[PDB]
Amino acid sequence: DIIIATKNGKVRGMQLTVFGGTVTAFLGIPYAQPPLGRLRFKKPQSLTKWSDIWNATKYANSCCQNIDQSFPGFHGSEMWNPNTDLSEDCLYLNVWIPAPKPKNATVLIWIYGGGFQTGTSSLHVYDGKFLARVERVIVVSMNYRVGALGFLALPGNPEAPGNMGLFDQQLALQWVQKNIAAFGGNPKSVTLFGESAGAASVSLHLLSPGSHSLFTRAILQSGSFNAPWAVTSLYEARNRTLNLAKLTGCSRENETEIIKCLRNKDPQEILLNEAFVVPYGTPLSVNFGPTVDGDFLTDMPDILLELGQFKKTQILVGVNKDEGTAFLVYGAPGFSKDNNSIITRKEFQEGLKIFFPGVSEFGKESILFHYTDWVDDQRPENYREALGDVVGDYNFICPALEFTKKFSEWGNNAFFYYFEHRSSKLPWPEWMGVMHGYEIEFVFGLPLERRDQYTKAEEILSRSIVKRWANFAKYGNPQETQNQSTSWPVFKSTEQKYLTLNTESTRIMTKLRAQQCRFWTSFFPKV
Ligand SMILES: *[C@@H]1O[C@H](CO[C@@H]2O[C@@H](C)[C@@H](O)[C@@H](O)[C@@H]2O)[C@@H](O[C@@H]2O[C@H](CO)[C@@H](O)[C@H](O)[C@H]2NC(C)=O)[C@H](O)[C@H]1NC(C)=O
Ligand SMILES: *[C@@H]1O[C@H](CO[C@@H]2O[C@@H](C)[C@@H](O)[C@@H](O)[C@@H]2O)[C@@H](O[C@@H]2O[C@H](CO)[C@@H](O)[C@H](O)[C@H]2NC(C)=O)[C@H](O)[C@H]1NC(C)=O
Ligand SMILES: COc1cccc(CN(CCCc2ccccc2F)C2CCC2)c1OCc1ccccc1
Ligand SMILES: *[C@@H]1O[C@H](CO[C@@H]2O[C@@H](C)[C@@H](O)[C@@H](O)[C@@H]2O)[C@@H](O)[C@H](O)[C@H]1NC(C)=O
Ligand SMILES: *[C@@H]1O[C@H](CO[C@@H]2O[C@@H](C)[C@@H](O)[C@@H](O)[C@@H]2O)[C@@H](O)[C@H](O)[C@H]1NC(C)=O
Ligand SMILES: CC(=O)N[C@H]1[C@H]([C@H](O)[C@H](O)CO)O[C@@](O)(C(=O)O)C[C@@H]1O
Ligand SMILES: *[C@@H]1O[C@H](CO)[C@@H](O)[C@H](O)[C@H]1NC(C)=O
Ligand SMILES: *[C@@H]1O[C@H](CO)[C@@H](O)[C@H](O)[C@H]1NC(C)=O
Repeated sequence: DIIIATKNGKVRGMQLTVFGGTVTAFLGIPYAQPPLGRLRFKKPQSLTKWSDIWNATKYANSCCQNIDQSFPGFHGSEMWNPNTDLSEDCLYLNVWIPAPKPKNATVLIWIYGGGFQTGTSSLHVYDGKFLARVERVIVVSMNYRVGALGFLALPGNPEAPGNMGLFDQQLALQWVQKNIAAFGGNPKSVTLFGESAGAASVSLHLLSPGSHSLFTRAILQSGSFNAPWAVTSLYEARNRTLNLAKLTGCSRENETEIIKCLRNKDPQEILLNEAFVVPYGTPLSVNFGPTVDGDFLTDMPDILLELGQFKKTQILVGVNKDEGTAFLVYGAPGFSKDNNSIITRKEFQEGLKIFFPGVSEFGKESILFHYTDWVDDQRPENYREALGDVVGDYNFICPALEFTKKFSEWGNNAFFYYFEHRSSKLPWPEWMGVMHGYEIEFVFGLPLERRDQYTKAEEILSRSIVKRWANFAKYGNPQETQNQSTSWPVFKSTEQKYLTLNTESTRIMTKLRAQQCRFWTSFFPKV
């Protein structure tokens, strides 16, 4: 039996048999007052001490959220749906500590993505037992509130100040600071890592002064705050807060009387109306996301980044080869996971209207023009691949490259990767390629389990990625120093060197998607 005394009381874990060893898992430790009742929409409140032994032996409730419903019974979509009951009582975290209990272990804190509307730490691909077993790090992940319940914004109003889900994360990082030494972990050596909105959350913790002393280093997988979906304007946030209020009959003049009204609505009512607070949505709609609240985020983050206002430390950033393809079957015409999705010029143009709804005819033409200079006009995948690249380059790749360029210009080591391996078990079809979110299982070492239908080649890539991630967390340097590996050069804004991750040859290349990103990062913001 392993009992750990934390600052709020004792917690009991379990023993896990991993790779002929043992990992101690503490699943579902609370880290805040359940944000229920008058606490809904408010910042997370301090948890009151308990005197019992808190049994932390199962994942806790996931936070209320809308479920991906487009492919019932399809593991490709349903692996991302919550695998514990939804509840507003969901401010819990998990700890995986090596066995034997470490002395001063570097800590890895995972922050899941999910477009700031969905996600949960209990997902199978976020299982930290492998990292704990194989690299003797401690892995922490936390649930944080999502959708309006986590990011409804009434700027200045403590009743709905905005960024609650980010403050959830922050309280969790605080919990690691105050308590992770008791589990054998080193609070002076904490690496946040996160994917998609998780990565955008990580990048915002780099900007938020209240976070600067709660972690050491940062890893950003397929996401950053400067991505177009990542920050809700203080303008849009009001229109959306109001539209939600109208949709639920909660419109008041006294803005607080609106919040108190929205507090008597049942979670399902708020979830049903979240989709309609925007008039024109897209598969990447983040209806309720981070805002410039003046608290967690003191100014608009493009300005903070541009003017060097962030935690000076090492960052590891990267993206996948086909980030965009996943979103094409959530709305784009002529697309389907169940055929090869050969689309016409006309289907591609209509696809731009789906993904850039409030964008001028000229802007849509400008996207078409830049992405339809075919190396072969008679290639029938041209338009299908072009739309995938359009969504991936605008929504993930080019913002992440720009974030890395800007961050590195203040003299910190940056490392950029380009993950181009299609999981051999990937349930989506091949035309979808190296999809958004499918590096995560390699980062977490799932292919290390040989009974899991991965190739030996995939086991080797995971083992190397895991080492590279762990050396980054422990030492700020994402090298594999023993098995004659390709050295991962720092990302400088001049040469812009990045490392390709794949089962074949790991190579050093320069200036990812250069032509494409100039369009998105310089031209397109003007339209
Ligand atoms: C700001 O919000 C208004 C209102 O949104 C409408 O009402 C909500 C409850 C919800 O059901 C939305 O889907 C509605 O659209 C937006 O005004 C609407 O705009 C659309 C087309 O742009 C139009 O068809 C509706 O009739 C309009 N409704 C009203 C009441 O004006 C407005 O577009 C939003 N602003 C921005 C910049 O998106
Ligand atoms: C690829 O499939 C899409 C999706 O349509 C559905 O999935 C197919 C596998 C099949 O079961 C269809 O019967 C389904 O409707 C096809 O898109 C549809 O195409 C028809 C005719 O062109 C059109 O009337 C519908 O509006 C389209 N629906 C959507 C959502 O796009 C597409 O034609 C298929 N393409 C190829 C190359 O196979
Ligand atoms: C930038 O991010 C997102 C922003 C907004 C909304 C979503 C979720 N989107 C479905 C996800 C499609 C998808 C992507 C990658 C892998 C598998 C997938 F099915 C909405 C449209 C209807 C539901 C965003 O994606 C969040 C996410 C991150 C990782 C893994 C899955 C989803
Ligand atoms: C907490 O757990 C205590 C210990 O029992 C443990 O849990 C069960 C499910 C088995 O896994 C067993 O082998 C473990 O030793 C319980 O005795 C206690 O009642 C529990 N307390 C609460 C509040 O749930
Ligand atoms: C644990 O180690 C502390 C020093 O931490 C070191 O510096 C940071 C930047 C990390 O990268 C980490 O890997 C290093 O070990 C000591 O100050 C502390 O006293 C030590 N305590 C115990 C109990 O080992
Ligand atoms: C959402 C929620 O509150 N779930 C609770 C579950 C289920 O309600 C029951 O298994 C019946 O479904 O029961 C517990 O007692 C348990 O089994 O540990 C506590 C847990 O929090
Ligand atoms: C709104 O109502 C609350 C109810 O307690 C009150 O405290 C607050 O002062 C009111 N503000 C305005 C501007 O009416
Ligand atoms: C390096 O090679 C050894 C065998 O010589 C293997 O056991 C180990 O897992 C490899 N490590 C990495 C990080 O690939």
